[PDB]
Amino acid sequence: SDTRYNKSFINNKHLNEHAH
Repeated sequence: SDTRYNKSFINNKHLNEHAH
C-alpha cells in the first residue's frame, strides 16, 4: 500500500488484461 513510482503494479496488470 505504498508504490507511488509503480501505481499498484500498473493498475493490477491492466485489470488482469481486462477481465472482471
